[PDB]
Order: sequence, then structure tokens, then C-alpha cells
Amino acid sequence: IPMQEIKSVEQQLYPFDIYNSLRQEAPIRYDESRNCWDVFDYETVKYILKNPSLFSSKRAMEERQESILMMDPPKHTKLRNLVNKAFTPRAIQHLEGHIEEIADYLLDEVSSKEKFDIVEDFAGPLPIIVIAELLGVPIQDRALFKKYSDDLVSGAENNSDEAFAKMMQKRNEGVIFLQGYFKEIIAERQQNKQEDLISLLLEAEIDGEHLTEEEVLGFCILLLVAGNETTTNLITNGVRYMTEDVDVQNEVRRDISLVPNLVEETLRYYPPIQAIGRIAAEDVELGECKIKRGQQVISWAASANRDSAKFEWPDTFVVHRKTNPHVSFGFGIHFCLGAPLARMEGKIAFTKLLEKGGFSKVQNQSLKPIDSPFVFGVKKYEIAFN
Ligand code: HEM
Repeated sequence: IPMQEIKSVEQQLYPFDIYNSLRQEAPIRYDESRNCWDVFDYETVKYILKNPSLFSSKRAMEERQESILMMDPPKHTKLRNLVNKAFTPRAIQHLEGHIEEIADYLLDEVSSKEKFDIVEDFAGPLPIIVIAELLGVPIQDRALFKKYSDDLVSGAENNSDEAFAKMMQKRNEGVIFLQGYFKEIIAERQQNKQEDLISLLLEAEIDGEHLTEEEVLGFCILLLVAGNETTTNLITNGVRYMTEDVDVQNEVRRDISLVPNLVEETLRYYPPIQAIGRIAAEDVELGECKIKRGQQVISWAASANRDSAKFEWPDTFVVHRKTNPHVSFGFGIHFCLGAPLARMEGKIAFTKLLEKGGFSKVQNQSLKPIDSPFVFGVKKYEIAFN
């Protein structure tokens, strides 16, 4: 359910001027229609995230509990600490070759094609293949794995009651499949360990505590939910920017060391996740606004990422920033566990693309935004190499 200031399709595809205006009028505002507080300014987004005691990640138990994302300390702290070791930049760095092999593979499958969808053909599959490798999905089981991960976040045929129904069947059908499949794999690895993440998670120990199989199960479902579409949107949003501003593409193709800046600046400018939800746990005054216990507090990273108070040239895509303290991965204790992996898949994806040569956006597409108003990315983006 989107905010009323976002009217057309073209605004969903570039709402940043809208959010910027809103940030100037009211850094905090209550939207009666959506029954929530929106926060647009960086300093107050940072503060919300940095104070889990005031602003909670907990959710109504009717909605699913996506593992650590929807926990508060002290529980969140214990579980994160058990899954942490596997996601640091050093821990995953060794995957660079495999991720390179995959991106090479995916681009080789579209060589004689004169145009292709970066989503379906490249950016969508890369995270699925990688997290499959990482988790320990055998290669021979990827097809169904990919299929229901795809199904997990599928769009709709229309925004009706009929197609929203159909989609939610499909999504939920995938969560069920994936819960069954992992439950099967967790169990497999529970009694015979393999050289993979699921096994590594089962063996973790901190203060004598282990994760339960159900915690590993839920964490594995989270990695797909949290890790696939967002990374896919990173690669696609980046390819989108690099075809909207070709000089940026060509600058980075010539100084390939700029790709890490390209990735952070894509995250800042075209953030795959544009908003973070919290439920207020106490009454708290933000500026002059009186936020009450129980109220929903949406912090907009896409607005925050462009705050004149924190970022120079906030509406200009710059690959030479000295710091890029966006909140596209959040901030604080819930800071994306997958940022090193997303940053590496992002880096490799952009590199292989640039090394293949110039590429351009294909003429006369109807760019279709992702349905959620918390997500920023497109369902399809056709490009062509020259
Ligand atoms: C560009 C890609 C990604 C973006 C933009 C992104 C964004 C985020 C954000 C904003 C949060 C914090 C949400 C909150 O504070 O409530 C988060 C959390 C998380 N992300 Fe991502 N994510 C990305 C990729 C990934 C990947 C690839 C993985 C793993 C494969 C991953 C795993 C997680 C997990 C497990 C959490 C929960 C951490 C916690 O709650 O303590 N993310 N992500």
C-alpha cells in the first residue's frame, strides 16, 4: 500500500524527488491514510535504527517470524551472533571465483542474443545460484530451488483481487516447498555434515548454546527472502543507472577499481530497499512529533540517502565519494548480514558486464516497478551489448 504522494507509475520508478520534497516540508509526518509515521531525514532514520529498545523489530505473531529480522535483543543478539561468522567479508571472500564462474556462465548464455532481460537472464539467477552453493543445495536440485525462490516474490497478472490472490497462492506455495526442502536438507546435514553453510550453522556454538534446527530453517528462508530480490535489484538498479548515465558506466569500465564505489553509490541512489519498518515500543519525542507505543515508524532510506545534511551532491550519481554512509543496508544491530555477499555479487556482476563491453538500454520498454512500495526495482530491464 503506497503513499499518496506517489501517484503515477513514473513516480514509483523515480520517487526520490517526491521524498526529497517531503523531507524538506516534514522530516517526520503521520500519514493518516497508511496509519504510520514516515521519517525522511537521515539523522532521525539513523536514530530509529540505532535504538531497538525504543523502536522494535518485533511483529504480531500471526505474521511469519522471519528469523532474526523480526527479533529484538537479547534474543536477536544471541541468534545473530551464532550466524555472524559466516557472512563477514573474509569468510565469504573465497567465493569470488565461483560467483565469477556463474556470472560468466549467465552472460555466455546470452551471447548470440542481441538483447536480454538483465533480471531473468542474469541478475535474478545470480543470487539464487550463489546462495544455493552457499547454503549447500546440490546442483541437481537447483531447478526446483530456483523455481520456488522465484515463486517466493513473484508479481501479479493485474492489481486485482483475482491476481493478488493467485500470486499469494504462488508465493505461499513456495514458502511451503522451501520449508519442506530445507527441513529435508537441514536434517540430512544434521546427521552428516557437508562443506556448506547449513552444516556450519548447525555446528555453531556461543556460550554453549546452539541454534535449533527450526532456527536454521527460518534463517535459511530469511536468506532467500532477504537476499535474492534485493541483490537482483542491486544488479538491475545498477545496470539501469549505468544505462541512464552512460558516462558513469564508461568511467567505471576504464577504472575498474571504481566498481566498489559504483556498488555503494547504486545502493545509495537506487536503494533496493527504500523503507525500514519498526513498531514504537515506547512513547518517544522525535523533534516535535509525539510517537506513541504501538505505532508503526517507517524510516525511508531512499529519502535519508539523499539528505543534504549527510551527503554531498545527493541527487548526483558520483563514483568518487570518500565515504558513502547510506542506510541501504540499515544501520545498527540489524545491519544487513548479507552486505559483504551483496557487495561481492554486486561487484562481480558489474565487472563482468562492463568487461563484455558497452551496453545500452533497449528502446521502448514499459518498465514495470515492483509492486511493493518498500522495494525499489523493476521486474524487467532489457539491455543490449554494442
Ligand atoms: C543489495 C542487497 C541487499 C539489501 C539492499 C539488503 C537490505 C537489508 C536491510 C535494510 C536490512 C535491515 C532491515 C531492518 O533493519 O529491519 C537487511 C537485513 C538483513 N539482510 Fe539484507 N539486504 C541485501 C542483501 C542481502 C543478502 C544477499 C543477504 C543474505 C544472503 C541478506 C540478509 C539479510 C539478513 C539475514 C538480514 C537480517 C539481519 C538482522 O535482522 O539482524 N541481505 N537487509
